[PDB]
Amino acid sequence: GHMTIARDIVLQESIGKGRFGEVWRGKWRGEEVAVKIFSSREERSWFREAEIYQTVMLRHENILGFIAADNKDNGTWTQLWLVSDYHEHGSLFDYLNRYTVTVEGMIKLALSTASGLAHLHMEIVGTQGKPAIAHRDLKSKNILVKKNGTCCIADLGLAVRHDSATDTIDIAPNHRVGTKRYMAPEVLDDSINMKHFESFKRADIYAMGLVFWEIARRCSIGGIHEDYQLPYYDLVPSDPSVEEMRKVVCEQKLRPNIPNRWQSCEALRVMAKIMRECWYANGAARLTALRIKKTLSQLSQQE
Ligand SMILES: COc1ccc(-c2c(-c3ccnc(NC(C)=O)c3)[nH]c3cccnc23)cn1
Repeated sequence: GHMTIARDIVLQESIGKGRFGEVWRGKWRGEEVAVKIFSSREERSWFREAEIYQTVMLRHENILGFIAADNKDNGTWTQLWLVSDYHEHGSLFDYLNRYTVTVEGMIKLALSTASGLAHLHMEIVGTQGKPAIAHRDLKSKNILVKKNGTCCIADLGLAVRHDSATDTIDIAPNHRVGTKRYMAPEVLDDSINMKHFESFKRADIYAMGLVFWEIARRCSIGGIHEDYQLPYYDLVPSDPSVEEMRKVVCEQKLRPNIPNRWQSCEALRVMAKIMRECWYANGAARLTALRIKKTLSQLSQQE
């Protein structure tokens, strides 16, 4: 018909892997689409992600464009599919490893990321209402870069949805679910109050600050920039454990280093201030995604 379905999609190239889903580039009626494939035993993970993407009023230019959840029986086994818009640049992690950005480029990446997060976090009240949503796994590998240089947040499988009226979360959340390197202090030491939904929003803010630090490093001014690094590259091993992260972040109370050259540029100074204000140990002290978006909107306007 006219709706995009799995039977009309031909896979072309392996392009990645999530926690469970295997990612492919595919072709649907001439057009490129991204496909995330789960096996029958990973039905809960596939279903949960499909459930979050189908939330009423979720679509936003800074959230990955969802196309469909479908099944495909090849005649031996059934594959569980998630289909989305395809972005040639891939993740913000890949983009930042390949390129440096201008001051304008940096602001576009940070603002679009802050806008997508503010949209997820915001309850939209109305007949076609949207619950507040916390991501729980924000990181540069979970954000995609569009051709126009703006970001879109993806991999919503670990998200939590909140109903403000009855004050309830739609799932019984497990502790320490995301990427250990990006885990907020209160997640690392398990002090997070998981009966308060605002704690999950606050934990996403800390991770966004880490992502902002990744972008800023790549901001080239007069051909001067830092090389690409993951947050805490200088303090923890590759594939760090919760204990290794906890000793640095909670006990030693270290955060990614803010270079001296970031104080020489107004946009870099604004970014450095946002980062520090995302990195307080206590979530209640952190900036909101809405406030960060407002700050970066004024800065993109000022140029
Ligand atoms: C809801 O459906 C989907 C479909 C695909 C992805 C997805 C993509 C993805 C998306 C768009 N474009 C690309 N493009 C290039 C160049 O890789 C890659 N990369 C991933 C890595 C790990 C987990 N999921 C993904 C996420 N959700």
